[PDB]
Amino acid sequence: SIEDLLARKPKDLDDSAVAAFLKDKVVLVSGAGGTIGSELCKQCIKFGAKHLIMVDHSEYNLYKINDDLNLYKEKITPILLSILDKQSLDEVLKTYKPELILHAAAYKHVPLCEQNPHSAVINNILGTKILCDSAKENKVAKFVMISSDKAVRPTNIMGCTKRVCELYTLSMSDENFEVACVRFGNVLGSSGSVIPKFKAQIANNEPLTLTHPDIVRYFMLVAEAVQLVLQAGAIAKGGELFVLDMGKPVKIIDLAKKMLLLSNRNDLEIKITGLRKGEKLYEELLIDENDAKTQYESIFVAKNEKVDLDWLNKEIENLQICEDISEALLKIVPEFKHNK
Amino acid sequence: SIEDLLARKPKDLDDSAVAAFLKDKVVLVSGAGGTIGSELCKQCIKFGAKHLIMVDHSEYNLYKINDDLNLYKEKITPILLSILDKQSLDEVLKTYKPELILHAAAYKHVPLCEQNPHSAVINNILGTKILCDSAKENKVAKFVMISSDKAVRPTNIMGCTKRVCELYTLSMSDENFEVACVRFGNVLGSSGSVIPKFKAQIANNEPLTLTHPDIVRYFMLVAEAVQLVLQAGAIAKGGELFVLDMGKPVKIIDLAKKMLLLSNRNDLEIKITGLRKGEKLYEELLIDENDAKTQYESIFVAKNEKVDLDWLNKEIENLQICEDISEALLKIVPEFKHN
Ligand SMILES: NC(=O)c1ccc[n+]([C@@H]2O[C@H](COP(=O)([O-])OP(=O)(O)OC[C@H]3O[C@@H](n4cnc5c(N)ncnc54)[C@H](O)[C@@H]3O)[C@@H](O)[C@H]2O)c1
Ligand SMILES: NC(=O)c1ccc[n+]([C@@H]2O[C@H](COP(=O)([O-])OP(=O)(O)OC[C@H]3O[C@@H](n4cnc5c(N)ncnc54)[C@H](O)[C@@H]3O)[C@@H](O)[C@H]2O)c1
Ligand SMILES: O=c1ccn([C@@H]2O[C@H](COP(=O)(O)OP(=O)(O)O)[C@@H](O)[C@H]2O)c(=O)[nH]1
Ligand SMILES: O=c1ccn([C@@H]2O[C@H](COP(=O)(O)OP(=O)(O)O)[C@@H](O)[C@H]2O)c(=O)[nH]1
Ligand code: NA
Ligand code: NA
Ligand code: NA
Ligand code: NA
Repeated sequence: SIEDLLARKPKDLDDSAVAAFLKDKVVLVSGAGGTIGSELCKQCIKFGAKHLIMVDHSEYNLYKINDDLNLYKEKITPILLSILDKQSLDEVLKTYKPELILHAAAYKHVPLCEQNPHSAVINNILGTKILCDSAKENKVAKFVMISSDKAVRPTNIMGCTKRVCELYTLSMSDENFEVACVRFGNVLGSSGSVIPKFKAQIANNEPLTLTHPDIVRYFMLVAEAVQLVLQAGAIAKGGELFVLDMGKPVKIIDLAKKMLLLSNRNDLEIKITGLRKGEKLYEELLIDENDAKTQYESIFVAKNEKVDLDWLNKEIENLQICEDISEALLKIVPEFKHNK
Repeated sequence: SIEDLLARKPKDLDDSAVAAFLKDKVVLVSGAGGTIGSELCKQCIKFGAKHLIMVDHSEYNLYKINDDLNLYKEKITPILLSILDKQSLDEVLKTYKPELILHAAAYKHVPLCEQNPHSAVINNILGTKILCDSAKENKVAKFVMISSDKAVRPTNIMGCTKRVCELYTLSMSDENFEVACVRFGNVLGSSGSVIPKFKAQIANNEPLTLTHPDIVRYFMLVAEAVQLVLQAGAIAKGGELFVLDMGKPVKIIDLAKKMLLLSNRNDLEIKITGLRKGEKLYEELLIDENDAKTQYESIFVAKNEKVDLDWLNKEIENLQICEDISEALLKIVPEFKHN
């Protein structure tokens, strides 16, 4: 399949390192039923977590990961909950006392977030603030947030909200509460992504819709990305912004063309539809030449400075009441260049 | 297919009646990306709505229905929102001024709601209260809520929450704000349901897991149930609790056996796993012999009395903070017999 062809096959996957990090821990995964969250759940079981707390606001998604892990039902707890509900979230943290939170709950679709920028701010920034604050207050030892190459020099509301989340979480890290963020690019076959869209077009004998002939993304298999996230969490001392080596860029036109060749469906045309608001032709390359090496060739540490939380909390209040969210986000993230 | 065999094929589908009800309306669908919500969206387009406002808190589900309807993109607005967010929901209603709300946003899984009863109360009862209140304040003309046979003499948290939602919405109905609730049974192949589960077990060479050899449900195709919901909505004058004729009961063991037969995997076993907390062996038959007929053989009107809204609002405030949710629900719904 094209998945196999575009897998990274990282040479530095380290099962025993992840087992050492997770064995007998109580771990809470937010967004547990999502593409990334579900794989985080599966790997928590694989690598020996004692008790997995699965938090998701989407009932089908929660149902499905809980069903997927039914052989391990005695050590998993499905919590149907939005992380915006601080009071209920606090009760969950007190009840189960997780030692690690893996935070994979967010809205990620660039077009939808352009159309719903207030909801993007509330779900992404306020949700992350509530979950991180509750974690620190309830003495969770370590907190790892999933981030995106879209957070790097963002051109869209979504990516900018994720950058604010990096700033907030990293600024909360201290010697009692270790936070790390891990940035990576596209996961092959993820919810609502290009590969399932192309599959559904080819099945239904429809032309493939390509945004631009030159567009490029970086790709990894979900199991590869998630295990590297966990390796990064395992080595983190707190305050690190990690970045993954995604390998070679893939032109989406070559992706489309290969899917057609593999489906034996060269009868179909590829139609160009146009670059959408907020959308990059080439996402940013994640690893900077001055980033720090780790013991894993696929994982580097990027520079980040803490911001003052009094300032950032005030800006996060402003985001909730302001007339112009794009303008308000630019106050927090000076590198934001909104592609309207 | 198993779906074809169990379809109701109601003889009283009426496309022109639904078109007359929906043509050139601004319609908002809550839960727009869900199994029922998505079909409501599709039918709103089919039957001539001017503008469809799609509200859903699940990004993939919203993404998917918006994509499914991409040929109609100029007439649809995807709103990524929980109906619990009153301030933002009010802004949406004030902006788009829908004349009809079709309310299909809820949590429905009986086991998950037994395990998360506070979330079932908040999402189902408070969400419905927020949406219904906002609708009435923003002069929405008509409000139609999807309900369930699980709401009838409920034995589980989920179904009891739905019954409270009926009582609330129907009690809000008045001369200017017409409410209808429509009860029906299982939709064939809905999200997270038995047919997809059995398909996945067969595909992975696994025994089918059957709750109880005698268990039965009533079934309809989603397009059938939704079109009948819309016919009921069209005829509603306000205050009606409608029920659909689901046809004959289906034993889930027969469903399981037919799926094995249809897949030529009679090699697979059917394992009995047991009745779950809150679960009924036979759901209630929806049509009572004293229900009123309508012009559609498939739609009847059940008796319902309004409750005092001051009392019910107080009870709903308590449900949000109480430790004894099962007991508290029993005070609101005296017919609740929690299994
Ligand atoms: N999919 C990718 O290619 C990719 C790549 C790199 C980074 N990421 C990042 O990973 C994160 C998740 O991506 P995904 O692909 O898993 O998306 P997803 O939508 O499949 O998963 C997110 C999950 O979080 C849940 N959720 C959302 N908001 C919530 C809330 N308030 N409370 C509780 N649960 C909530 C959702 O229901 C869903 O199950 C995003 O921030 C995204 O930018 C994704
Ligand atoms: N067999 C059936 O599926 C069936 C039969 C009869 C009645 N019903 C009733 O119909 C309703 C929906 O069932 P379904 O099968 O479509 O379930 P579903 O989970 O597929 O759809 C519900 C949709 O509502 C959304 N949603 C949930 N809470 C929300 C919130 N607070 N704000 C915004 N969006 C929200 C979800 O994301 C989802 O897309 C439930 O009350 C159910 O009991 C279902
Ligand atoms: O119908 C589509 C959907 C996506 N893409 C492109 O494929 C890549 C991956 O898009 P996806 O939605 O999968 O994720 P994103 O990169 O926005 O997170 C991007 O370059 C898109 O422009 C495309 O050509 N056609
Ligand atoms: O793995 C399963 C799942 C469901 N059921 C039964 O199938 C029927 C339909 O269950 P579903 O989850 O589809 O919907 P529900 O009736 O709970 O809304 C009920 O009698 C369930 O007990 C079953 O026997 N095995
Ligand atoms: Na999966
Ligand atoms: Na469990
Ligand atoms: Na007709
Ligand atoms: Na569908």
